[PDB]
Amino acid sequence: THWAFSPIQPGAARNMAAWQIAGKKDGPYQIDVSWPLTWSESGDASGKSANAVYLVDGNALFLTATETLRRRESHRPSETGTVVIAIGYPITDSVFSPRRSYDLTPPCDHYIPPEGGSPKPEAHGGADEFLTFIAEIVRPFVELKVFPRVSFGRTALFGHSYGGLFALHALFTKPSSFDVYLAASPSIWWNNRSILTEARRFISGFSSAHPVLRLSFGSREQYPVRQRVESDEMFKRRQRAAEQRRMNDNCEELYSELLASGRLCKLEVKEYLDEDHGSVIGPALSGGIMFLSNLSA
Amino acid sequence: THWAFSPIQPGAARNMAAWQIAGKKDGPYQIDVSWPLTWSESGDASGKSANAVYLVDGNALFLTATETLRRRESHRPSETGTVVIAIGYPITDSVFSPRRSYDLTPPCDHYIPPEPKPEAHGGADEFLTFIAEIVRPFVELKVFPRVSFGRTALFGHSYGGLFALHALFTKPSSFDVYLAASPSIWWNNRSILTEARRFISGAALFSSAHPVLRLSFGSREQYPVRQRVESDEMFKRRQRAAEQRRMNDNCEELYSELLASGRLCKLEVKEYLDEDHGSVIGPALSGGIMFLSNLSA
Ligand SMILES: [Cl-]
Ligand SMILES: [Cl-]
Ligand SMILES: [Cl-]
Ligand SMILES: [Cl-]
Repeated sequence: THWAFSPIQPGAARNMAAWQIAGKKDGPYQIDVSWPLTWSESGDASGKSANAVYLVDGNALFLTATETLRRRESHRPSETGTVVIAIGYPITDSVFSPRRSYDLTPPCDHYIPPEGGSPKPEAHGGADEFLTFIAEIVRPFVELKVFPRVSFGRTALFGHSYGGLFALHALFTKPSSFDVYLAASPSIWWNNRSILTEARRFISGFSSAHPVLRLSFGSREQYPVRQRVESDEMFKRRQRAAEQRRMNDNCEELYSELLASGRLCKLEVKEYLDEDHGSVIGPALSGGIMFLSNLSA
Repeated sequence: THWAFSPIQPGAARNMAAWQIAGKKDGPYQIDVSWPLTWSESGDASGKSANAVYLVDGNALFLTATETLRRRESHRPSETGTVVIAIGYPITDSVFSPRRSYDLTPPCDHYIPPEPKPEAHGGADEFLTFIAEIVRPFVELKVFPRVSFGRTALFGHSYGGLFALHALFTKPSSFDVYLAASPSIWWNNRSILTEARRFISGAALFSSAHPVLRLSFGSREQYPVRQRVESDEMFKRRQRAAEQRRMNDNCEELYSELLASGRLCKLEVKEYLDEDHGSVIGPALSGGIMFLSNLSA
C-alpha cells in the first residue's frame, strides 16, 4: 500500500480568522471569528443571512462554539448560519487572561474584593468600557468590514463566571445590546451581590427591548464533591468558596425574580447535574448554542 | 481611542496540525492533531508524558475535544497533558461524511437496513486496524517521538459509539479507555450483542485486558419532547424512531451486563438530562474527557 502522510492546511481550522486590536493601555485584544462551512474561505455567504454569537473569555470558548454550530449546521442545512465572534486576549500558554477581571466586572460606587481565604484584590470596573468596545468597535468591524453583504438577524452574548456577570450587567443596563443573553454560572456573588441592585433597577424601569436570557449552573458548584485525588484541606477550601458564592441558589433566585417581573420575552434556567464550575463550560456553551438556534423557528 | 486592527495567525487555532493519509481503498483520511498550549509550536513536550484521545467522526469533534482539554489544562497545569487525534475525512462543506457508515459499522453475515434507508456497511475491522497500525504509530513515532503515552482513549458518538464498543469487544487491548457516546446498539437488529457476549465470557486465564468504558446518552433520545410547530404525524414519527432505537434502555442494560461480567476495571453510565441525539455530543465528549483526566490524576 502506497501510504502517504501529506501535511495539509487548514484542516479543521477552516473558515476562521483572527485580528489583534491595539489601542488600550492594558494591551491589545484578540478577536477570533468563524463562519459557516458552506460559505467561502474569504467569508462570502452568496447572499445568505446570518445570526451572530459574541463570546467573552474568547480564547477559552471560540473553538467549542464554532464546532457546536458546525455540527448543527451540518444536520440542519436550511437553518440560518451563525458567525462566532470571540473577544479575548493575545495569550499563548493558557486560554484565560488575568485581564478578564477588569474587563468583565461593572463599575460600582463601593467595592469589596473577592476571597482568596484572605482578601484577593484584582483590577475591576471596566465592564462599561468593554461593552462599549464590543458594541462600537468589534461589532461594526465584523458587520461592516468582514461581512458587509450579510444581513445579521439575531445577536447573542455568552459569558461564563465573570463572563456571566458581564452578560447580566449588559442585560440590566443596556438590554438592547444583544437579542439573547447567555449567562453561564454567573458570578452573582461578586462584590456583595452588586448585580442584584442592577437587576432590581431593570425589573423596576428600556421601553423598546425584548431580551431573552438563559441562566445556567453546574449542580456541584454550590455542593462540591471530593475528587479521587484531592487533599482534605484543598476540598474544604472548595467547600468554603462554594458556600460563600452560593452559585445554585443565587441563579435560581435571580431566575425566580426575573420570571415574576415578566420583563423578559423568554427566560430559562438549567442546572447541569454533576458538573462543577469548570466542567459545566462545555455543556452550558453547547446548550446555549442550541437554545439560540431553537429560537429561529 | 485609535484602535488599530491587524490580521494575526494562528489565533485560537494554535498547537494543531493536520495530515491527509492516502492509500486506503475507500479514499484518503484527514487526521487533525492538537497538543497542549505549554508545548512548543513544533510539538515538543520537553520530556513530558501525555495521554491521547482518538476521535472518530474527527471533523465534528476535534475542536471541542481540544478546547475542553485546554480549559482544564489552564486551571490544572500539573495534570498530565493530552494530545487529540481526530480521524476524519477531507470534507469542506460539512463536519460529517457519508463514508462513516461503512467505516464505523462492524461486519455481519446478515444486514437489516435502518428505517428503509440502506447504506454501505461492515468496514469497522479495517478501520480499527487502520487506526491502530497506521495512524497511532505515525502520531507516536513521527509526530511525538519523545513523548511517553500513558493512557489512550477512543471516543465515538452514534455509529462512532457502536464502533468504540466493537473495538472494546473484538480487540480490548486497542485502547485503555473507551468512550461510547449514544452508541447505536440498535443497529442491524442489535448485531453488536453477539460480540458483547463473546467478550463477556472470552477472557483468557492470564494477562487478559481489563479496559475502562464510559457509556452515555441523552434523556430525550428514547423520550423525545414535542415542539410547538410540529404536527401530530411528525412528532409520532419521532416517537416511533426513538422507541425502535431504544437508546436509553439499551445503554443501561449493556452497562448492567458488562458490570456483572467483571471484565472492565472501571465502568460508568451517564444520562444527560434534556439532551437529544445532537445536543448530547458536546456534553458527552466534554464529560468523557473529564472522566479520562480524573482517572489519570
Ligand atoms: Cl466538585
Ligand atoms: Cl437564532
Ligand atoms: Cl426531542
Ligand atoms: Cl477517577
